[PDB]
Amino acid sequence: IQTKEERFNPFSWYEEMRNTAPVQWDEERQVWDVFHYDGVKEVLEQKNIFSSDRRPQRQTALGTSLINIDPPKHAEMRALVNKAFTPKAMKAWEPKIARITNELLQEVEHLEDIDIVEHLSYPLPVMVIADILGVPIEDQRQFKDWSDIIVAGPSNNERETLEKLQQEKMKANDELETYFYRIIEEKRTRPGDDIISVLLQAKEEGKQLTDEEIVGFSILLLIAGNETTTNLISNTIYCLMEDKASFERLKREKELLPSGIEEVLRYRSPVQALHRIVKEDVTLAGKKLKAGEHVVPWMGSAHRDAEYFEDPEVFKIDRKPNVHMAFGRGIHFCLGAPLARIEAKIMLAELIDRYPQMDWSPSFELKPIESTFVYGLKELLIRKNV
Ligand code: HEM
Ligand SMILES: C[C@]12C[C@H](O)[C@H]3[C@@H](CCC4=CC(=O)CC[C@@]43C)[C@@H]1CC[C@@H]2C(=O)CO
Repeated sequence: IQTKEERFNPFSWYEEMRNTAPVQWDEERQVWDVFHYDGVKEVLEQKNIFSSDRRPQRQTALGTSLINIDPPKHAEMRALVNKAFTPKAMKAWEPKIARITNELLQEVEHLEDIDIVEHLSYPLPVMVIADILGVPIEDQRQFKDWSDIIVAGPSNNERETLEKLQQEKMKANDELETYFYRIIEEKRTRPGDDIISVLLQAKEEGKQLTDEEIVGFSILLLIAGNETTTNLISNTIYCLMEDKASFERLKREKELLPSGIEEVLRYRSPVQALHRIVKEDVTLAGKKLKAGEHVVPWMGSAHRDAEYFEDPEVFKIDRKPNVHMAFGRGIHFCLGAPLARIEAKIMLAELIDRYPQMDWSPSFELKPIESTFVYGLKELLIRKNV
């Protein structure tokens, strides 16, 4: 067993491992775990040693996307989309984000008790991402189900359990792919002000990319639009409700909201760990990793490392410095980080401004997402207390 509460609070385990053997082979899971900050940093910076190429027996469109390719192909692909996602590119989206936020809040103005997740932190980012891709938000419910399947972790360690899930992932990949091949066809005919059109335009003009590659990137963004920022927002609310002294201070000092969001990214990171494959034999903190072995750098553990974060187990909305790796580190550093920060800020500032006396509803229950790829809650019932 591990109860819900232990699953959502892995930090005692991380600490134990950090202070004994921060690099260690786990026989059961067949991976090298990496728990200390310097190890996580080294694994993620050393792109030519710790590969992001995840080989399966048929590769997917997702397997050709940015997150799963090594240099020199990675730099070429990322080059085609970088300009579209800079901080300054994304400041253009602020007034859109603020309107979606207000529209969502208006829709539940009549409820005294609301689910932060279902009504606010989940819809806002998929509505943004559907506008960015140029796909219809009327398909939101398919998007969510496909995306939850893809990031889903198994309920047990049994094999008829894992193999059923693998199957359900392959089926979701297929349907996602065929969805986006249709979209592509539609856009070749009727382009729009979206990034699928923009990549088709770059393709017609002779940039080196396949239609499968456009599908793969579109899927990556879709899943990102369903499965990351939602948890940053919800987890922030969770942290502020857990520690009311932080919440009371934030309300007095609004300018601390960005710093507080960075301290959620550290303290309750939406992504706890990543995966790499050893390309060639390497020693990492005195351990000898072999070609072809898998490695799991735990950013969630690194973020609690005392050598880099004074009083690590303490949530400090004003924490400085805060050099966390919640978006990764190195060439695969999250493309969406500017968007995620601005979505989170705008939504959280408005929530806090409207409901300063908010607290857990009598119906609240801790329900962690069953996933190793994402870290968050499935629901978060709050009472407004107006
Ligand atoms: C708080 C929200 C988010 C968190 C915590 C997060 C986390 C991450 C992390 C840790 C990586 C590194 C992957 C690796 O090294 O293997 C990553 C990559 C990536 N993320 Fe995010 N993400 C978030 C939101 C977003 C959003 C909204 C987008 C949508 C544009 C996005 C798009 C991407 C892409 C396209 C990559 C691959 C970049 C590359 O390989 O060059 N992320 N993200
Ligand atoms: C889950 C995967 C890794 C990781 O989880 C991805 C996810 C797609 C959505 C996404 C957007 C981000 O900004 C952070 C990581 C992440 C949330 C990917 C879908 C297939 C991939 C794998 O399954 C590799 O095994």
